Amino acid sequence: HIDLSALNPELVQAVQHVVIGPSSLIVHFNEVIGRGHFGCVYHGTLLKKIHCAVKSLNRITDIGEVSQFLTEGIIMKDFSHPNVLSLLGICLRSEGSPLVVLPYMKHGDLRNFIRNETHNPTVKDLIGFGLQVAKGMKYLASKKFVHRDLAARNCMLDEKFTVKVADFGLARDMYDKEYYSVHNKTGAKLPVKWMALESLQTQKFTTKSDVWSFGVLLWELMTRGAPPYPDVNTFDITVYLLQGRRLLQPEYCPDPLYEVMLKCWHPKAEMRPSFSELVSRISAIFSTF
Ligand SMILES: CC(C)Nc1ccc2nnc([C@@H](C)c3c[nH]c4ncccc34)n2n1
Repeated sequence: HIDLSALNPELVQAVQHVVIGPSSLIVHFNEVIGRGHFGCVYHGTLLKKIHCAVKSLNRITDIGEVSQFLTEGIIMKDFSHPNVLSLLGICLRSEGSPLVVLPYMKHGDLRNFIRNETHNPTVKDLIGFGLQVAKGMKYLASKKFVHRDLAARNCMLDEKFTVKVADFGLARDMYDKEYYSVHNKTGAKLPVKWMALESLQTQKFTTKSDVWSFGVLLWELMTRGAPPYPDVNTFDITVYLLQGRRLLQPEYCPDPLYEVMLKCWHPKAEMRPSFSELVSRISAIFSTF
């Protein structure tokens, strides 16, 4: 039960730009389509009926935490790009934490999509998906927005097979707990096997550490969703990288694309490509297919 009067008025105004009235939203609480730490995701209908995904934040009961989460995520309403998940709105009600309403992604998350044996995406398909992610990240980087959890599990595919960079802003959560570990300097659950070396060392995230994560995402694509470093313990990821060791080239990964991956994992952040450069390089590789 969250009272608006307790929240910062500036934040309230920002939220009121995208409010959805309860009478306009039907949530199917018997139809769970995702599970996060802050709450589940449910099938919903937004009223003319629009199929949507409704993200619950009910596990966040403290007003300080609700305020922080909304403050960090509301900028989402200001983003608009074909490869970035949009916000439909926020449903405020008398009982319960705010519901976040997002576009429904018919084809689910990118990792499960490519792992699906009936799909059997080709190398061209997979590089195409990677190019789409690069374009979405190019946009976010241009807004000076650092994602911090880029991974194949956190991108989604809509009905037209357009890839949306997701799991950020008001949609931020941990949707697969297997890949987050507290074995890091912050003590919080972090995606350590997607993190840049300097993030593991300094606890800081930048666009250049997003580039590192993107390289891991490319590797995930080329392996059709294999888990990275299955043979490296979470205790050992930092030293593994310090020794200069990196993910190995996937069997069906083109040599030039592996070169792109290696560039993304340069130990010096400033030496890694920008997302603009990545779009250019991957577009050329894609075009050979
Ligand atoms: C498979 C699902 C649970 N994974 C993800 C990954 C990232 C992400 N970012 N937002 C969401 C949810 C809120 C979501 C938005 N649209 C959806 N369409 C279908 C299923 C889940 C969502 N996720 N979900």
